[PDB]
Amino acid sequence: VVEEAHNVKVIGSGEATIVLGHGFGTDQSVWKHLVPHLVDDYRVVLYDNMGAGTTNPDYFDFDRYSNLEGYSFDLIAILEDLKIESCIFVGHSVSAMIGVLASLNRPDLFSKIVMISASPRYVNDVDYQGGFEQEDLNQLFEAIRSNYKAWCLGFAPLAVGGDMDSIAVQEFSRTLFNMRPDIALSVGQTIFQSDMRQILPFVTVPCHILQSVKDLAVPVVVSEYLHANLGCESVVEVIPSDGHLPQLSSPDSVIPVILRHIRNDI
Repeated sequence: VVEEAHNVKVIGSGEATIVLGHGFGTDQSVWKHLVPHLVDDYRVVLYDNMGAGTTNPDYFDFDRYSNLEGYSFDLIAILEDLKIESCIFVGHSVSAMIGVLASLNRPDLFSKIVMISASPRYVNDVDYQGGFEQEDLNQLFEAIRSNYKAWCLGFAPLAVGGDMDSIAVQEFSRTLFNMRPDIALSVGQTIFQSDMRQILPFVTVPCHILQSVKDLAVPVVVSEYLHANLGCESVVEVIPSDGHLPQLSSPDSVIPVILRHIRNDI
């Protein structure tokens, strides 16, 4: 039931397990360039977030997913269903915070978290640069509500970065448009208005903080904030790449960095 609902894939065998969680607007396909490099050394677990366009909209519980905790409960549920005692969790964008939240409730289930395009807060305040002013998010939400198709086409090149006519830009606008308009809007508001800064000192699981040097949703200062405030042992690596989904758009420069962080401990 959980396997089906979240399009769970298990590739490989053995104790050494790796779980990949995707960000907003995409699905497990964001991991296509990474997965080939993991299958020989790990049992690889892929799953889709409830609300992804690949999931049944009838299962999207608005109250359950009003806080990022709903997604954390789902992750723990997938780990328990698969009888996973321990894993390396790689979290892209929102999944990095979902992984961190899951590690608070279940530190036993994670030996390390590798974050990609992570942020605990997108909204700026006079002493915190998250990358977005509330007035701009208000305009972003109204554009999602006004015409979802036109928003997807406009937003995908900006979020992916690089050339506007690339395969990755085309892939992302398709996965964004796969979302049901009302779920996409509700999830967008939930993530963009989230605040995970207060939970950072309480993390015990080692964190590897990776991001593109140019990321529409993640200023470089966010990786330093996470590194300074996470209570766990952490390491930062700012990649010379452009884009929020760099594992998909710039694999040649991003995949080697991710592998180093998965393969080597702090």
